[PDB]
Amino acid sequence: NAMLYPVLTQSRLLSDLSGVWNFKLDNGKGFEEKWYEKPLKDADTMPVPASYNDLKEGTDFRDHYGWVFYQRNISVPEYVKSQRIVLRCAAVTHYAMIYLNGKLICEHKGGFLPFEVELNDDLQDGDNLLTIAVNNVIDYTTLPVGGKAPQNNPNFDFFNYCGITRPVKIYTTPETYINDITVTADIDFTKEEPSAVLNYNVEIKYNNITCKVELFDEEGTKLSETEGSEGTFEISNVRLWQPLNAYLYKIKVTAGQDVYTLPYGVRSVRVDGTKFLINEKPFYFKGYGKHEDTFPNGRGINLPMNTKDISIMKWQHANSFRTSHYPYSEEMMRLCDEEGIVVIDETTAVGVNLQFGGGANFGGERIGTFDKEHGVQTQEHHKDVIRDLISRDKNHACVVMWSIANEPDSAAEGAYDYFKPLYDLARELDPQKRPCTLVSVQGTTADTDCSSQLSDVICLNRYYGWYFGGPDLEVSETGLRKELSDWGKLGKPVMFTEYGADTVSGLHDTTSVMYTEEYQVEYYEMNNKVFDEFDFVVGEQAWNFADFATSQSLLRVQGNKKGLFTRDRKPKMVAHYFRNRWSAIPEFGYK
Amino acid sequence: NAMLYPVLTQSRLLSDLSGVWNFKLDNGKGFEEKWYEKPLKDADTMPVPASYNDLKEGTDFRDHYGWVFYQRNISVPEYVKSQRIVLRCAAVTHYAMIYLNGKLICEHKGGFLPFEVELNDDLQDGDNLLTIAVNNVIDYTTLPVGGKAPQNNPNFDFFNYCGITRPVKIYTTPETYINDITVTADIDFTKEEPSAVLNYNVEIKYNNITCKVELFDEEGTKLSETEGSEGTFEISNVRLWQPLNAYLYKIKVTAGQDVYTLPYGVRSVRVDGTKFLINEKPFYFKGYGKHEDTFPNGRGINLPMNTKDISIMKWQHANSFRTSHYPYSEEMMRLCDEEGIVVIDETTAVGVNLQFGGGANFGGERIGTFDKEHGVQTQEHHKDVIRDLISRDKNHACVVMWSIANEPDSAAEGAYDYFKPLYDLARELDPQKRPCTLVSVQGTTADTDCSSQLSDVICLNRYYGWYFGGPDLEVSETGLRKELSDWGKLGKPVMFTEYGADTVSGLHDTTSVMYTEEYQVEYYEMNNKVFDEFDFVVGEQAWNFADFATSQSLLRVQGNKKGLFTRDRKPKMVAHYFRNRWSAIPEFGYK
Ligand SMILES: Cc1cc(Nc2ncc(Cl)c(N)n2)c(OC(C)C)cc1C1CCN([C@@H]2O[C@H](C(=O)O)[C@@H](O)[C@H](O)[C@H]2O)CC1
Ligand SMILES: Cc1cc(Nc2ncc(Cl)c(N)n2)c(OC(C)C)cc1C1CCN([C@@H]2O[C@H](C(=O)O)[C@@H](O)[C@H](O)[C@H]2O)CC1
Repeated sequence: NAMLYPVLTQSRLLSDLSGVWNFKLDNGKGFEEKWYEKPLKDADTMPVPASYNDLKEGTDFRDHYGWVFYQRNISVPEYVKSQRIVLRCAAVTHYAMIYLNGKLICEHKGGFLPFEVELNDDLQDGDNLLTIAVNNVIDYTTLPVGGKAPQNNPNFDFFNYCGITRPVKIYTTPETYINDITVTADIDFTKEEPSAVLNYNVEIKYNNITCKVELFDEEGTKLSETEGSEGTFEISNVRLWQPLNAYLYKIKVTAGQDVYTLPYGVRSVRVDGTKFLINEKPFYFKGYGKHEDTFPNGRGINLPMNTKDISIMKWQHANSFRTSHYPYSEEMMRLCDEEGIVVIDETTAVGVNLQFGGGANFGGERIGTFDKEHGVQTQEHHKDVIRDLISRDKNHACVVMWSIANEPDSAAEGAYDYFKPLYDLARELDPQKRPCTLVSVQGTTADTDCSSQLSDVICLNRYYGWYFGGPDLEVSETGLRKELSDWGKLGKPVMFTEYGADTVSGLHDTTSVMYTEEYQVEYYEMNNKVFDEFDFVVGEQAWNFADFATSQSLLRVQGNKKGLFTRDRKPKMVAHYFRNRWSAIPEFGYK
Repeated sequence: NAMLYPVLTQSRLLSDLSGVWNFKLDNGKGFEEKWYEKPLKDADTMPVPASYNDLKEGTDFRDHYGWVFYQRNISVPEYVKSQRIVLRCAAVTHYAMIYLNGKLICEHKGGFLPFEVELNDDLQDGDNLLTIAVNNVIDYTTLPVGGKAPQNNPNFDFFNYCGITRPVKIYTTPETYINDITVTADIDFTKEEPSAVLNYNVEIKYNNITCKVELFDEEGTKLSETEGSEGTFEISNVRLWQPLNAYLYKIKVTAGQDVYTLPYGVRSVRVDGTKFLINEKPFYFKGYGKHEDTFPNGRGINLPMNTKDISIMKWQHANSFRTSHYPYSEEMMRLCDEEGIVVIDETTAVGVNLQFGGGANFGGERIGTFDKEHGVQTQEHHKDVIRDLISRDKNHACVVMWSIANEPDSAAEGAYDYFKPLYDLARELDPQKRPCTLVSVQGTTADTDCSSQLSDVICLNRYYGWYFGGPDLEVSETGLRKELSDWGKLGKPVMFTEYGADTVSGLHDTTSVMYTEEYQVEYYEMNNKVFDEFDFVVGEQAWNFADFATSQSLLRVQGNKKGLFTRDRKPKMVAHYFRNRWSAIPEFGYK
């Protein structure tokens, strides 16, 4: 349930298992021949962390269907068995099965969230045979959703990168440990010098022991102390965490023979009318929808590209993005804390719409998305994911909002009844009672979108001037203004979380045509002109930040080319257009 | 002196320090204000491992001159202070100064080789302030060499990527530990089923204790045992490590309360006449000169790209490369062991030639390279580097040769006397008495090159058809045949370690011109035609494997575009040409 980011501490170690592991593709007979017990014969090499799909040649590898086997030797000195020994998987994509010496010791469904397992019982003095098996199959029971029509069929527009996506490490704790930590903030904005009070709450598991919780500022000075599993601080004249201007207090929580620190930023999130308020000021989202996508790591974690992406944002004068379409690495989340970037944390819930791909049929009847017997089997797991996500990222001052799903069939029979339990579960599990949304596919209207009722903020993905209307930007404008005007009638805040136009870097014309850099700039001029007409529009997020990989098809020119930047982060012409527009537009008070 | 690759073992831990550190650029007043004692004020973020030059925007960052400061908190639990606690720096570029709490505890000159420091004495229960400062200045006393004409002036054709290039980890050992391990092999090739005997030799530092050394095969079976600091095995019907067909025995060396394993491949390297023999067969080098260069890591380690590079080689039917122009990561070296790739391990000794850049002058007299007062001050350090390199990579069955320097002024007054001490030091420190070379700049002839005497193999970097003769490939051919014919008269083996032609991916013509993909293919046709005429040519290595970054100048179209592949590893047309040529050409017996 609870998952704190493993770091180095006086009481806990951190042994990164990253490196070149042994690796074999399953042929079917894999589990039969109990490969997890023996070391893999005729093996292959494969770095961890990383998606495996692009690190070898040939379609047989990129396009593989099913299971892969990672192996490796691990060994701990007996002098460390005094502590409890846990194996944390930052993320395995999609389904993981972890053996040790040949004995299944764990299982996890869910390809983008961490999960751990205790090792004490199964550790065997000497070198041990660690085998993690990974499965890439997606169907109507996975999140993201795999379609219908031996090969996967992603019901989503990005490539099915699989393998050990994020790092596999080992850490330890004294057998009575800190397990969760929760921290909230009530900020008093009436004062001339605003001050605030932090509510904490530590959870443990000989659980009776002293509970020290000290508070430092970013320089390192100590400022307060308190005792108890729950407690309080009264930071006066507090330094508010702000977008593009972060401040991180530190929180050293001593308890028994265990210490853990947690950066924390003080800020307030509140909707009010047509105004998305951060620290009781009216925000405007400037930014993009992103992917964890790079060459050749695939979806694998890339701490260098994370910092380079953030550099480019601060260069472009952006302030937000959205973890389309799955939670990002803990490391990227921590970085947004230090760097001051507003994030829209979003679940793996993409592809629950079921009209894509010309749809699937049953008895000559086209299935509806939320059909009880033939449609998405994903609410059980969709709920697990809301739980794991918020348990992980609850404390991140950068997360100002939750995205329950991306482009679900939210205007359909069965939709409201699928999402209500999920929103409720989100607004009840988030200690900071943060706004909740979902990203509405093209086609929905204010009248028909089950998001008009459940959502604190309306998030549209619209393509007026690309799929709908292009190349006639004038007509497309009238379309966008008409629909946008309608959404105004809800009185809620509206933002675009996705708009864009495929552009192959290099293609130009003085009089533009689709796919050229000139057309891409003109498309954003038209859209943005209309955005600026309506004071309830509180955010623009382009799709996408950068070119990224997709399953092949006629519509996809060697991937999705809707990026403002090429896949190696080099600016298309539109990147300068946006950088100039965002420069003349503030974080606060644009309305 | 001795540096074994830190791994996970029953007796030793491995705590990778990689992550986002604190980071500030020096302004001059850095050391004055003793920033290493306090935590950095107004800091910045920076992933480690990685060059910092490309991870922020603006020339002030990319082009910075001088010092940078990395900071970070480290903390060990007192229950681990029983063992000795060492901080290993895989590589800092160029000069590192390591503080702890404010007390200089280490220093290293040398930007591409590992170096460690014991922490027990300076560790202070609690969180500690680890500050590594890094310096990028190059001049006549550094390897590589920095030129003359506040900015660096690389006397080499690649970008001055600096910062913490390879990972910083922490490992431990029992206070009497294994420190080095050496292993050689005499192979008996007379038998029908060749067998061999391995000579080992362990070094330690209560040094009196038992010495167990067990031998396993790759599957994991144990095959032998022996006791003693020195000893022997008699692997019968042995499995010879071969190029593109690796086999790795494992060697578990128990000694006191310490275990360490070391993969090892059995093979023989021997020159004989005009024939470079691996396992007493006549090899032909197929491959390229490489860089540790990727976006945006710079020179920083990239285990995903390492595996992807090796995939591409096996796709192209290559078998070798050369660590131009500095030693690569230990991880890449280990990988070549498992993958079966022949490496030419090479020192940081590039830019000792001093005729580049129009040269530097003194009293109206142009300085010669090896002038005793005004020229290269680098033999002291050049010798350290030969030592560190061979102490690190001595056991790697993939290293079949040593490159002392790249394009030194080897036909000049003073040259022979500079290199003789260095070769000798190389042929005496390498337990396997492996061939030694240096890469000869254009201009040298057999008669004039001090490499004709010192070197077991002649390695030419020639550009007939690019800088010299291009665009007239016919004339250039006559030039190449004439010079090449000459080198034949030494009776030694000759190989080209560098040839190539800048090619901007995308530029084409039916009737080619320079910089097009068609010209690049034609240039290699001409060169290779002449190579194939001479049976003493035993290797072709293209320059370069992939496009890489350089200091700016008119001659460098957004970097060095001589790659067979673009900087993101995508094939230029020549890559298919080579893949087809190398397919019809074996590892052995091409002559
Ligand atoms: C092109 C299309 C059309 C329709 N409608 C429709 N199609 C064909 C015909 Cl003949 C017809 N009459 N109508 C449509 O809705 C129907 C099918 C339910 C959906 C969408 C795409 C699905 C994915 N998106 C979002 O934008 C990104 C991108 O496309 O680049 C994705 O990468 C990203 O995940 C995603 O967030 C945009 C629309
Ligand atoms: C172009 C040149 C010319 C001369 N000679 C000369 N220049 C101008 C004039 Cl007017 C003149 N009459 N003669 C020369 O030798 C003299 C200067 C000592 C050296 C070289 C380059 C130095 C670097 N190399 C190697 O190839 C790679 C690459 O160039 O791409 C590098 O990246 C790589 O490090 C390196 O291994 C090739 C030659």
